[PDB]
This record gives sequence, C-alpha cells and structure tokens, in this order.
Amino acid sequence: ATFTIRNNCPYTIWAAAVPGGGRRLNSGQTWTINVAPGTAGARIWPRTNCNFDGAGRGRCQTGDCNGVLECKGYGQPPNTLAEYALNQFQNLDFFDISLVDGFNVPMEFSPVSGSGDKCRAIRCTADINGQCPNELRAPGGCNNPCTVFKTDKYCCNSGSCGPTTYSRFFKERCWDAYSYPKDDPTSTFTCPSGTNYRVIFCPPG
Repeated sequence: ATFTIRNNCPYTIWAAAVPGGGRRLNSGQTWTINVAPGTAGARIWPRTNCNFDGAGRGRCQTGDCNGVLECKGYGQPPNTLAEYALNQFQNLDFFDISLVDGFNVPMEFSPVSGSGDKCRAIRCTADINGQCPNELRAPGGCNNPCTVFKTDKYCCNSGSCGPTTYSRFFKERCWDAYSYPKDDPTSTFTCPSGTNYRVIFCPPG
C-alpha cells in the first residue's frame, strides 16, 4: 500500500513513520512510502523542531523517537497520530486519527479514491494548540489528559472510563479523532485492503 505524506505547513516538519523511518520535509515537500500488505501496529506522525547531527542523531521538540531521524519505534507526546493496520479481518484496512497521545500539528488522513461508506477522509484541523487548556500545554503542543494526569479516569487502565471535560476539549474540535482510550465507535474508519492513502500536514480547507 502506498502512503503519500505531504507537508503543507509553512514550517519544516520531520515526518516519521513506523514502518518507514523518517524524513525532513521542508514546506511543500512530499515523502512517498510503500508498505507491505498485512502491516499492523503502524503509525505516521509529524515531528517539530528537530536537531539532528550527520549521524542522524539528536532531539525533536515533539514526537521524538528515541533521538533519531529514521524512527525505529514510536514517538513522544504530544504528537498527532495517523494509525493503521492493513489487510486485517475480512481483508479490511482499519485506520484512524488519534489524539490520545496529544496534538502537535493539524492533519488530514484519507484514502485515495475511497470505496465504502466508512472509507473516507479524516481531518483534525481545529486550532488545538491555540485553544489548549493551560494545564494541558506542553512544549510544541497540547497533551491528552492521560499523559498529564496519569489517572484511571483519563488513561482507562481498568477498562472502565468515559468522556471527560478534558477529552471533550479534543472531541468537540475534531469529532472524528480518538479523544480518549475508549473512543472506539465514532473514530475507526475502514477501507478494503489494496487501498492507498495520503497523510497531509496542515491540509488546506
């Protein structure tokens, strides 16, 4: 499956993908990756304000993946996440935007020419950074209350949680994204396997 990753932000984004690695994307640049069928536990996310050396080692302000350019694992919150698993049950792809690990940059995650009623574009473009509750603010973004407060109410460790005032901050601004760990019904999208995708940072309206 092809994922076309485009930076439409006026600032530089260091794209990250597991699988895929990572690439510096100046404003307007694209990174195209191809991923094997059956790829699961996958994400794509933006990183802001990275400083890497010639060996590709350093630090990003948001979404840092163990101090390297080409990610071999997940990143540090706050980071807006495109999550997916391909060719799963009934050969369906399942994909979502998640804010459970916070928000750093606005995003569209969409199938190319999508087939099926739930095979459609997902967008989170509200000014979440600007509107972020002060208690949720972090360098470069807005953390989910689970990251900040670390209690069962927000983190759902026991499996018995629900929407909160803080999760609703996210959900009311980006209704199609996961806002807390058990936000499953109104947030998982599906396409037939074989579908290709785009991820756009700072998408136009």
